[PDB]
Amino acid sequence: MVVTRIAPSPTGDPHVGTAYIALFNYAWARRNGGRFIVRIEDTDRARYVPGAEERILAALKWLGLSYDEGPDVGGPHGPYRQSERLPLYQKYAEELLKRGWAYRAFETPEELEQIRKEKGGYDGRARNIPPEEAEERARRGEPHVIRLKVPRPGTTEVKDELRGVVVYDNQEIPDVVLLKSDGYPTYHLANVVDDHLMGVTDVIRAEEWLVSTPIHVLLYRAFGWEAPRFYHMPLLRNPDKTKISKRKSHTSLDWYKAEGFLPEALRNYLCLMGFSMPDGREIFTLEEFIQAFTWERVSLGGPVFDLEKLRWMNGKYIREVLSLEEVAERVKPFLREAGLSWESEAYLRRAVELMRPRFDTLKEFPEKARYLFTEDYPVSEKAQRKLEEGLPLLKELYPRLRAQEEWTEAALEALLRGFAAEKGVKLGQVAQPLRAALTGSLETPGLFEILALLGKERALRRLERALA
RNA sequence: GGCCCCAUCGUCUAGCGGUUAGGACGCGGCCCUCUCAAGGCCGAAACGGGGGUUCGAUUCCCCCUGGGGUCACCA
Ligand SMILES: Nc1ncnc2c1ncn2[C@@H]1O[C@H](COP(=O)(O)OP(=O)(O)OP(=O)(O)O)[C@@H](O)[C@H]1O
Ligand SMILES: N[C@H](CO)CCC(=O)O
Ligand SMILES: [Mg+2]
Repeated sequence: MVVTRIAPSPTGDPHVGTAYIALFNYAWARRNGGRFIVRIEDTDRARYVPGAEERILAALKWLGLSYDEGPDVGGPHGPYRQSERLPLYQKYAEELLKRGWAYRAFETPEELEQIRKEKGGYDGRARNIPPEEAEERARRGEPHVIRLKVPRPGTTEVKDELRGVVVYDNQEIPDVVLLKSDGYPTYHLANVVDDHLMGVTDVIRAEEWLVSTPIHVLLYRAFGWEAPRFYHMPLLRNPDKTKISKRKSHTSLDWYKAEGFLPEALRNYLCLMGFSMPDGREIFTLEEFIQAFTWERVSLGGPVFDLEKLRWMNGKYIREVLSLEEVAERVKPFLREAGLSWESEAYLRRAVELMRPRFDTLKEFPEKARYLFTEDYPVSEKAQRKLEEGLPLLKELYPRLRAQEEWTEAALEALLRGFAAEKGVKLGQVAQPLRAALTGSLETPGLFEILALLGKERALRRLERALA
C-alpha cells in the first residue's frame, strides 16, 4: 500500500508551509487507500520551542486533516517523536561505521569553520584516521560526530516523480554529519531510518529538500534498503517570489485562525497552490480534492500566496458553502473577543443573516455590525452630517412611527414609502438619515430589515437619542 | 559564486502542434438598488529573447535571459 508522512520540526508557530505539504500527503495516501503518518522531528535542542509540537498537531486537525499514526493517535511503529528514538539512530550510525559507509570525525566547530573558510566545506580529512584509532578515541570519550562516507569519485542518480531524473556528481555531495556529538542524529540520518522503519513509500515534501535527496539515496544504498518515490512540491512564495517567510508574509496558521479565516477556505485555497480541478472549479470540498487528485495536474512554478484571494475565498465560503447556522456559531468567539454579547440565538442568527454578504472574515463581523450588539458604537462624521441634515424630516416621521403597531419589514417599507411620497421627497432622503440614526454608519444592510431587527421599542429608543 | 529546479495576464492557473490562448482574484464600467455589499453582465490585462524540429509552435529540443532553491554538529 501507499504510506506518506508529514514530519514537522517543533521550532516555531504552526507554519502554512506545513499545512500545504501535509494536505498533499493526506490526499495521496487517501486517494490510494494508504496511510498518512505524522512524525515529530525534534532532533535539534537548540531550536526546540516547547509547546510547538501540540500546536502543529492541533493546527493540522483544525484544517481538517486526520492522520492514521502519530504522537497522539498511536501506531505500530512508534514512538512518533524522534527525541524518543535516539538509541535507534545510534545503532544505525554504528552499523554504517562497520559497513565502511561512515567515519568518526573529531574536529571542533571552530576548526570546521576554519576548514570551511580555506577550502569551503569539509574536506573529509578524518577519513585518514586509522579506524582502530578512531574507535579508541571514541572509547576514551573524546567528543566526535559520525559522517557519511560518500563514495568518491562517483555519480548519484535521484529520481523525482514530477521532474524526472537528476544525476549528481558525488563531488557535489558532502560527507554530511549523521550523528552529532551530543548523540542526536541530524535530519539526514533520522529521516531515512524512520521513513524506512515506518514503511513510507512516498515522500512528498517541499522543493527546498530536493538537493538533499542524493544524500538520502546514498543512505538507502548504504543500508541496503529500497528507496521510496520522491515528489518535491514547489515552495509557497512571498509577493517578491522568495520562499514564503515570516517577515514578508503571514506564515503562522494561528494568525489565520485568529484573523477569522475559515479552516475549510484556507484548506481550499492551499489546494489551488499547484493543483487545479479538471473542470476549472475553484470551490470544492476536501473530500472532492482527494478524489480528483493526480500528479498530472500539479504545476511546478513557485506560487505566490495571495492574501486578497484567500479573503475572497473566505467570503465565498461564508456566503455559499456554510449554512447560516454554522456561520452564526463560528462568529461567537469573535463576538466574545470583542466584548459583545447577543440577546438570543434567534437574534444572532438574524444579525448574521443580514450581514452575511458584507464580511469576508469572522473578525470583520463584530467590527462592521457593532451597532447591532451594543449602544457603544462609532458614529462616522459622514453619518453625523447626514443625520443633522435630516433631523427635521426625522422629527416629522418619529410620531408616525411610534404609532405603527405592526412592526414588520413590509409594513415599515409601506409607511416610509408613503411618508417620502407625501413629503414629496425620494425614499433615500429619509432612509439615509434614519440609517445614520440607527447604526451610526451609512454602510449597512437594508433599512427595513435593520429597522425591524431591533423591534419597535429598541428602534425608537435609539431614534429618540438621535433627535435629542 | 558552484550545483540544481522553474518560466502563460499584476497574482493563482487551463492548455499536452493548429484555440478568437479559456477561467478565477484584483482592477475599470454597466445593471440592480434606500446606503454599502452581494449578485449579474461587459471590458482592459499574458505566452521573456534567439535558434531549430516541423506543413504548423504557447505546446517538442538547444542556448541565452530571468526568477527561485540549496551549499549548518538547523531542519
Ligand atoms: N516556506 C515553505 N513553503 C512551502 N513548504 C514549506 C515551507 N517551509 C516548510 N515547508 C514544508 O512543509 C513541511 C514543514 O516542516 P517544518 O514544520 O519543520 O517547517 P520548516 O519551515 O521547514 O521548519 P525548519 O526551520 O525547522 O526547517 C516540510 O515537509 C517542508 O518541506
Ligand atoms: N523535518 C523536515 C521538515 O522540516 C522533514 C522534511 C522531509 O524530509 O519531508
Ligand atoms: Mg485576452
